[PDB]
Amino acid sequence: SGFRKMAFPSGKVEGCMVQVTCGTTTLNGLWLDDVVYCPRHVICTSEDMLNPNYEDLLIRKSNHNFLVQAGNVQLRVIGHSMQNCVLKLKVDTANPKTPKYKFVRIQPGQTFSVLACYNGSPSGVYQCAMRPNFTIKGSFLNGSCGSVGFNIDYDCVSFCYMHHMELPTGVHAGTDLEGNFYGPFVDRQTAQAAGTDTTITVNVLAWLYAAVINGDRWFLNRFTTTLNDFNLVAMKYNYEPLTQDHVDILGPLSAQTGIAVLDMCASLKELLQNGMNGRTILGSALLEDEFTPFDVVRQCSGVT
Amino acid sequence: SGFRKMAFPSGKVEGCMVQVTCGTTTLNGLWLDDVVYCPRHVICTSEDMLNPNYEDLLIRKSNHNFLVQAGNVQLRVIGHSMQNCVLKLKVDTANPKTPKYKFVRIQPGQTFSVLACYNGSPSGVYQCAMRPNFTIKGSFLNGSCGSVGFNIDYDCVSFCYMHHMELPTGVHAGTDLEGNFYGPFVDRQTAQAAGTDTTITVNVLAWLYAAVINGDRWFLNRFTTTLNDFNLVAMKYNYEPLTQDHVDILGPLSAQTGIAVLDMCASLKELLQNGMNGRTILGSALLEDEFTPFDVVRQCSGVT
Ligand SMILES: *CCS(=O)(=O)N(c1ccc(C(C)(C)C)cc1)[C@@H](C(=O)NC1CCCCC1)c1cccnc1
Ligand SMILES: *CCS(=O)(=O)N(c1ccc(C(C)(C)C)cc1)[C@@H](C(=O)NC1CCCCC1)c1cccnc1
Repeated sequence: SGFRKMAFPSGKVEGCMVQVTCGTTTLNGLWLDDVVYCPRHVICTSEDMLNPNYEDLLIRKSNHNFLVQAGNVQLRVIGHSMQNCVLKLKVDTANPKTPKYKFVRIQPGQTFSVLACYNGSPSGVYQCAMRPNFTIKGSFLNGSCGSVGFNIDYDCVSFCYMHHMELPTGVHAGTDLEGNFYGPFVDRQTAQAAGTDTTITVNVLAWLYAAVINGDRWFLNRFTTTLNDFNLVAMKYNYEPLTQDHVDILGPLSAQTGIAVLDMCASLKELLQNGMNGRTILGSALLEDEFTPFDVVRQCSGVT
Repeated sequence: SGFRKMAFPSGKVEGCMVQVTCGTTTLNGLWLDDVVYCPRHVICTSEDMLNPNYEDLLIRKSNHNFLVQAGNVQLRVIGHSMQNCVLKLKVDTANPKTPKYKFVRIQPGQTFSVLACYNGSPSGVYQCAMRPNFTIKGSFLNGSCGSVGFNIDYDCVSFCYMHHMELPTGVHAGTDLEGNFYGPFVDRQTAQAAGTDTTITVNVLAWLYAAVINGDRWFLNRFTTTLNDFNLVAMKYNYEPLTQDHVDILGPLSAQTGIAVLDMCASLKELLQNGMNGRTILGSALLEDEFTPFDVVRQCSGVT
C-alpha cells in the first residue's frame, strides 16, 4: 500500500557522470565506454551565446582544449566530434563502470528518472515526464546541464534525456543522447517559448486507477461514457485526446480494479466539470499526470 | 530553477541490500561489514504473528536456519543476535561495497530517502518525512520490510529507518537500525493505531520560501505577526508549534529572500484561514510539509 513519485535506483548511472570543462564553462558529461557525451554549448563564451556558429567554434578547438575529470582522474581526449547538439569526446580509458545501456528517444507523456548533477557529482534523483510541449518541469540550477534522464529495463539503462537549458519560463529543455532536442528548441540565448502545455490524459487515468487500488475511491461515479463524448470534454480542459492505444494500455489496471476504462473516463469528466471540492486523491488536491500506466503497474505490482 | 521531491543518489546503498529468508518468510536485509541487519519478524510463521515470543522463537533457531543471498552469492551465518526489533546475522564475508556509514535516530519532521526493495533487489527511490505521529506515508508492498531510509552527508551514509510493517491505516512504521521502533508500534498483528497526525509547520514555511525563490509569490500578504499570535492559529489547524529553534533554522531562507520569518508566518495564517481559492504553489493545490529547511537549501543552493 501507499503511492509515491518513485525514481529508479541511480547506482548504474552514478558511475557514468564526469565533469567536462572547456575554458570558463564547466558542466556534466556522460562517460560510456571510451566516449564522453555532453552539451555542445560547453565550447561557448557569453560573447557567442547570443547566436553561436557551433561548427566554426568547434574548428577553433583541439582535443587538449577540453578537460574531462572523473573525480580526481583526468582523461586524455583522443578525439572530438559534434553529433547534432551533443559533443562526443573520444577518451583513452573505457569506463570500467559502464552498464548495459541503450539510447532511446521517448514519446511525450513517457516518464524517466533524472540524476541531477553538479561538477560531474550526483546531487539528487527525481522522476519526471516529457510534457506534450516537449519541455520538462525539473529541478536544475547552473552547472546541471549534462544531467541525464533514464529508465532501467531489466539490467539495461535506457538514456533518453540530456539537460541543456532553462527557458525564461523556468521550465527545462534537452536532447536525446544522439543530440536531437525534444521539441523546437535551439541551444542559443534567444526568445524561445514552449507551446500550450496539455495534460497527459492516459497518465491521469493511470493515477486514478492507483487511487482506487490504494482505497481512495470517493470520485468513482455511477455513470459511464464513450471516447467521443469524453474527448469533447478533454479538448475543452486542454487534455490530450484519449486513443484506442491508451484504452488498451490501461487494460491491466482496468482488469485488476474491475473498473472499465470508460467508467473511469466518466469519473474524470465529473472531476473536470465539478472540481474536487476541497477533497484529495492520494493526498493531492490536483490531478497528477506524471505517472504512466507502467509506473502505476510497477509500483502496484512490485517490479525490480 | 524548478522545485521537485528529490531523493539522494541510492548508489552507495544499492550495494548493501541482500535477501534474508527464514523458512517461508523472505524479506530484505542490510549487509554492512560482516553483519546483516533485517526485521526480527523474519523468524515468525502466521501461527505466531498474533502474539509472538521473539526470544523463544529465536532460541528454536541456529545459524544455518537463516538463508542470506547477495544476488547469486550465499553467505555463511557465523552468528545471530537480537537487538530490540532487529536481527543481526554475523557472516563470514565482509561486504566489499560497504560505504562510510552511521546509524542515526532522526527526529519527527526530518526527511530521508527510502530505497524500496523486493528480494534484496532495489526497485525504486523516493523521499519521505518522519510524520509527527512517527509513521511515514511511503510506498511498500509485501516483501518490502528491511527496505532502509537514509541521508547522505559528505560521503557518509546515515541509516535512520528500516521498514517493518503497514498499519491497517495503510501507513508505515519501522525502526532505527538499532531496532528501536519510531513511535509506540510493536511487531505483532494487533489493533495498533497512529496518533493525530499534525503538520510540520517549519517544513511548510521552508516550502513557501522555496515557492518565493521559484517566482511563485502570490500568497505573500502585507501583514506580519508574532510567534504567540501565529501558534494560536497553528494549534487550531493541527500544525506543530513553531519554536525559536525553527525560526533560527529558517534564517538562511529568510536572508536570501529578504522575507522575515514572521512575515511568512502571517502569509501562512491567511492561507490556513482563506485556503488557496483554486490557486497553486509550486504546482500543488495543498501545502507541502515533507521538505525540511535543509532540503530546500540543498535544492536551491546545489549541494553534492
Ligand atoms: C545548464 C546550466 S547553464 O547555467 O549553463 N545555463 C545555460 C546557459 C546558456 C546556454 C546556451 C545554450 C545559451 C549557451 C545554455 C544553458 C542556464 C540557462 O539555461 N540559461 C538560460 C539562458 C536563456 C534565458 C534563460 C536562462 C541554466 C540555468 C539553470 C538550469 N539549467 C540551465
Ligand atoms: C513487510 C511486508 S510483510 O508482507 O511482511 N507485512 C508484514 C506482515 C506481518 C508482520 C508482523 C510484524 C505481524 C510479523 C509485519 C509485516 C505486511 C504488513 O505490515 N502486514 C500488516 C499486518 C497487520 C494488519 C495490516 C497489514 C506489509 C505489507 C505491505 C507493506 N509492508 C508490510
